[PDB]
Amino acid sequence: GSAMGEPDYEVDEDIFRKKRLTIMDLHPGAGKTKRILPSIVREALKRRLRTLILAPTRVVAAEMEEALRGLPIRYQTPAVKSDHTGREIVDLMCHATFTTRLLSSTRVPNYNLIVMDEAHFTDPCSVAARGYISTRVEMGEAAAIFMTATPPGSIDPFPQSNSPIEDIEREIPERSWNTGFDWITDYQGKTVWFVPSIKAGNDIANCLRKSGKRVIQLSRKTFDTEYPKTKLTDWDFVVTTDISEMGANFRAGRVIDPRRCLKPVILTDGPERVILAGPIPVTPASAAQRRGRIGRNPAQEDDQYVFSGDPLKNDEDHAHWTEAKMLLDNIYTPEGIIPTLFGPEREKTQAIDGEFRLRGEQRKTFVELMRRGDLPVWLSYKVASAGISYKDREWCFTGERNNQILEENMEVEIWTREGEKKKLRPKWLDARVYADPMALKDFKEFASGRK
RNA sequence: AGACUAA
Ligand SMILES: Nc1ncnc2c1ncn2[C@@H]1O[C@H](COP(=O)(O)OP(=O)(O)O)[C@@H](O)[C@H]1O
Ligand code: VO4
Ligand SMILES: [Mn+2]
Repeated sequence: GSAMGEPDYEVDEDIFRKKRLTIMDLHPGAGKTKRILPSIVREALKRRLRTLILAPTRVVAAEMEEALRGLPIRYQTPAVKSDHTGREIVDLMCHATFTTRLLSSTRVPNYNLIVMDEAHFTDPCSVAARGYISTRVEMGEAAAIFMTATPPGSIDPFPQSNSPIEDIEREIPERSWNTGFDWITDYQGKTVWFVPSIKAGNDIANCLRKSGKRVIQLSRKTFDTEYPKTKLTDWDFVVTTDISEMGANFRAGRVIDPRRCLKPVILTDGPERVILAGPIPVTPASAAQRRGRIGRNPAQEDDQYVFSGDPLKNDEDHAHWTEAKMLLDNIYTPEGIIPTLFGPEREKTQAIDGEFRLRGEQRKTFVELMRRGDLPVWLSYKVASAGISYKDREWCFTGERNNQILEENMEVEIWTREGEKKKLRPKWLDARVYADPMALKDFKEFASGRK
């Protein structure tokens, strides 16, 4: 037993059994990361199990570190700076870090136990990592624990919370506003506002600042500096991307959730390409997770969740399902077996097994294009599978006329490393490298030979 | 778009 806050002294023997995969689907705020996880880690340490803990984002990693503080854990994330003795048997890293490791030259430790927090995360690297882990368990090589308040098949956006939540539907602004949304700024407590993009976040945060509001912006780009400010400091608004969707303990009073996102989609209407579709409704799991950032405190009884619109359950056209298979078809167990996807996530797209398997140098290029090139999975796969090497940028210029990239209505031109001026006209189109202007600048650098 | 940055 335990009291609130402290880890249970009793841990089920059942969960460490090779061949066992445990899904702990407790409601948000139940204590999965900060009470249950420490109990498992302590017990795995006593059993001398080679253990891996996986967080979706640096936010969840930072929450884990607070709960696991004092235990011999090797943190493999820039969210946590720590003395690594080298003799730790517990590793902690992000989901995508682990998939990256699985795809790279270096060998992953043969973990006896794997704990994945937020095991519903639909990031393609996360789905791929789940495929590998469930294959290790089936092979009797590991035991695994998948922790998630919203496991695959979840459709309720309003699950159980520690404290009552007032759910309110109102219109929520997507951009700056000058009038009409007084309810946003008249509110007394602390607000977490989810935004579909960093750009949209900048706009909104700007707008609240000129209303005398103390605003912390949170994203991949501002995490290191801004996250501790949400902990140790007092603030009015956190304007945040999905970096904060899971795990975060903001101690806030209100969530604002427009329930919108931009989604990458692979088109098959003609030549295959990726577009950024939307804004479209988030999935019920995301709406549930975002709402779950409040009503976490039993002593604080009038938390608010202000939302707009219904969520959308169907995400079969999202690129991540295909991209997860592209990654997984190129990961191998030490026995030589290619993993299959985690059970519940099979047949999300109708993809022939092993149809994304790349040969030799092609697999190395694929990885290079993602890790060094910063290119999406799909584009990286298209380039790699065509037999192009990482440094060969000719594909960026040899597409059909319809592939010409435009910026401010002008045909984008590239000056190459050799001083050639070429029109940017890639053989494969992925809107993720050209839609946002900063993404396009990066892709111009890539096409130039400067990455 | 968002997330990841390890060995
Ligand atoms: N640093 C902290 N100080 C005080 N209370 C906290 C802190 N972090 C989390 N809590 C509380 O402890 C409970 C468990 O949190 P957590 O383990 O993150 O839940 P879960 O991961 O299952 O959503 C939550 O209700 C939260 O309000
Ligand atoms: O189950 V949670 O750590 O996303 O509140
Ligand atoms: Mn958690």
